Amino acid sequence: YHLDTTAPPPTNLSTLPNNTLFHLWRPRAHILPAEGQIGDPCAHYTDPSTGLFHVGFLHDGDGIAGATTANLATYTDTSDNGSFLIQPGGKNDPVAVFDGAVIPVGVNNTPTLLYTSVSFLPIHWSIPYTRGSETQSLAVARDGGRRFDKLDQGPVIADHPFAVDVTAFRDPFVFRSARLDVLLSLDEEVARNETAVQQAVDGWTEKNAPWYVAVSGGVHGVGPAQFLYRQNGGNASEFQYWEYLGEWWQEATNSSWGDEGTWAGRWGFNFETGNVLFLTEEGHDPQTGEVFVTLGTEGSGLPIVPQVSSIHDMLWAAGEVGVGSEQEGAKVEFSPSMAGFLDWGFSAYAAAGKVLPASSAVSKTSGVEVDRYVSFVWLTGDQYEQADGFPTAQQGWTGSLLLPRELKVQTVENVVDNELVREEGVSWVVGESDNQTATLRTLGITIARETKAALLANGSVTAEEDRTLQTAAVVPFAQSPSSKFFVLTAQLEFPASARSSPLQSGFEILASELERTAIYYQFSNESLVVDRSQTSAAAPTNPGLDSFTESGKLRLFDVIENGQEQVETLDLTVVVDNAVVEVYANGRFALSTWARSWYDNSTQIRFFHNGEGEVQFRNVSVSEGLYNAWPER
Repeated sequence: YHLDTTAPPPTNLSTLPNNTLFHLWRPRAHILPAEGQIGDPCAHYTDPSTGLFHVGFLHDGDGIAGATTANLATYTDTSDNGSFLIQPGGKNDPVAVFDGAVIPVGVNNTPTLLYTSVSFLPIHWSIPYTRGSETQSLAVARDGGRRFDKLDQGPVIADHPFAVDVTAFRDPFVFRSARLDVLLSLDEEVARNETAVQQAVDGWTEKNAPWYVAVSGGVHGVGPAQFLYRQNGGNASEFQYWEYLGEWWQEATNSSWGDEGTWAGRWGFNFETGNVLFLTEEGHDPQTGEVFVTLGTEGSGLPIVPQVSSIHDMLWAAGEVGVGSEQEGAKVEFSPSMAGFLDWGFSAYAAAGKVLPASSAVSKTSGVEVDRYVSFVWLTGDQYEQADGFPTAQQGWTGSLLLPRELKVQTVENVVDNELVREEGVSWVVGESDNQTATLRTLGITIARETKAALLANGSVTAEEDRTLQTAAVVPFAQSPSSKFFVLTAQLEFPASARSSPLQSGFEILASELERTAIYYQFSNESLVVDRSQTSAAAPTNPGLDSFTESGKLRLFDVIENGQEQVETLDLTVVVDNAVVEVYANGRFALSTWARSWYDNSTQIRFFHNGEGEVQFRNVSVSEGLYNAWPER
């Protein structure tokens, strides 16, 4: 048998020769290794010397591999044979190398990696923690960052907090903060009043501020948490000793944001890959930005099945930092005011981002004058290794990162101040209001501009005529793409009467007679849904190809656009990069998943409406082709 994707798939894909399915579902514009599997992205940094942006990710469970870009569009591997930067087998990491982050100017004034060095396995929140399993070690970049050499000494943080029964102690993330420096330098009482505090913040200078470190995990019998450290005594030149500032953020076991965990999953049993951001309405600022945190939480249904995390939520939260309460606890504490999802995809997790300086070679070329925060989300290829026999040897690779995303403070103006806005435990805060119309503030999520530009650069453009649907129907576009590489954009406008309706409106993509993937909005539970029940003709006999429904919550607010009140427009941008499908909505929503369609002919796109209520499609268009993200492979 020789692969022919115009003919029915074999009953069992797992019987095919290795690498047979290599190109079938592989993306062309996404970050992934030349072959093999990719894990958590990590260790990103803008090299001060060259201005180039370095990207990192775990690879084949045998270390951290890397790549570089000068425009945040195309990438180049640091080296061949896996492009590894650092691998296990040292004295601090005899068993494995986990996530880490980089300080651009560290030891010997060069990029310094602070990563989790592993000495014992297994490690899981649902079983006893082996003392010394995870420590934080140092490594220094060499040969242009094409390699990270471990410093010849033991870990700089050789143990978890004293006598604390941690569930996990890994994934160090480094950052600077004016608010934290101020809170820790001022008296405990002068740091009580925000007035005095804000004054010191104004004169704060980053150039010589100390580095903070957030380590993720939890505490057995108590709950997930983030452990905060900082260069000892706040000395920017101290890289050896890191004073522990306490559990700056913790939540009770498996508790969740809001009374019914509706908008931000659950805090779960353990916190992973914590990122600390300082956002503004334009980008990233450690002096004036609001505190935002992205993280993955590990969850489980009851009863618990030891060593299995059934749920992997990719969350985000915003809030404020204050000096600790009257206790012998953390010196500073993070208090969430709102929380949500960075990506609602089941397989989306372990986001690892970094500040991308306006001084970066990337930003100078594109002309960006402000500092940005770019986040890279992981899309596990095999349901976190819980897949029911996915044909891995046949594919020859596993997983991918999602498109680079710019994170900032997004505002939604002219929102009618009603129940929809006032709900408790939500993903937004009321910026201002007169009880009639308010401005909302939330986490903004968009494809990094350079990447979005590159995606449409040389693509053929085919627009569709505005259309309205009232009766149930599936209407094929006038001209569908003939490949599985395209960007679909569209705006859906709904009448107020649709909120209380069983309405479902959207599109069907990657479709033919034997396959289809449905993407639609639903008011019943205010969610964007990706129905993959009919996505792959090969899925029925290969359970390895997950087909369950994916979905995310997205509320469309009542707003005033032209003196008239209308239900907010649903602005979609679906990027299909072969099987990798990313659904973006209103600059504040993202849902990614795998759509492993089989036939070459399944490229049809159709308008979809279930006859419940009515929808108005406008500015619908398709850009086909995308682009090659790895020109030199």
